[PDB]
Amino acid sequence: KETAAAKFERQHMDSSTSAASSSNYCNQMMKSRNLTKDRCKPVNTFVHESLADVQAVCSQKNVACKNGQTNCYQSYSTMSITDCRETGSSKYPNCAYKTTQANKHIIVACEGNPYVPVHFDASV
Ligand SMILES: [Cl-]
Ligand SMILES: [Cl-]
Ligand SMILES: [Cl-]
Ligand SMILES: [Cl-]
Ligand SMILES: [Cl-]
Ligand SMILES: [Cl-]
Ligand SMILES: [Cl-]
Ligand SMILES: [Cl-]
Ligand SMILES: [Cl-]
Ligand SMILES: [Cs+]
Ligand SMILES: [Cs+]
Ligand SMILES: [Cs+]
Ligand SMILES: [Cs+]
Repeated sequence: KETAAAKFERQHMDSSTSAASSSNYCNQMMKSRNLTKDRCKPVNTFVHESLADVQAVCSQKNVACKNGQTNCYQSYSTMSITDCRETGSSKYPNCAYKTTQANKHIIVACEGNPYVPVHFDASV
C-alpha cells in the first residue's frame, strides 16, 4: 500500500527536532514510526532537516549506491542525523536502541516524478 516516497518519509524524516534529545530518542522514534511492529528494525537513520532540504538532495552530487545503482545523491552539506541501532540487550518485543547523533552528508536513492528520496543509502 505505502508509496516508496511515503515510506522514506516515515522511516527517515524528523524535522520536529534539531537533534536527538536524549539516549532514549531511538527507542521512542523506532516505536512511534512503526519500525518495531513485528520485529526490531536493526538499523535506521533519522534526518533532522526540512523535508524540502532532504528532497533537494536528489539534484545534488550524483554518486554510486552501495549496490552499484546510479540514482544515489550525496548532500552537498552535512545534515543533522541520528543513527538508531539495536543493542545486544534488544529482544523483540522489547526492542532497545543506541542513539548516535551526528552531522554527516547523507546519501539517498531517488526515484519518480517528482524525483524524490526512496531509500537511505548511507551517511558520510
Ligand atoms: Cl507519496
Ligand atoms: Cl520544524
Ligand atoms: Cl505506519
Ligand atoms: Cl520491523
Ligand atoms: Cl537507515
Ligand atoms: Cl539483540
Ligand atoms: Cl515491538
Ligand atoms: Cl507524476
Ligand atoms: Cl537503509
Ligand atoms: Cs537542523
Ligand atoms: Cs538509554
Ligand atoms: Cs504510531
Ligand atoms: Cs543519474
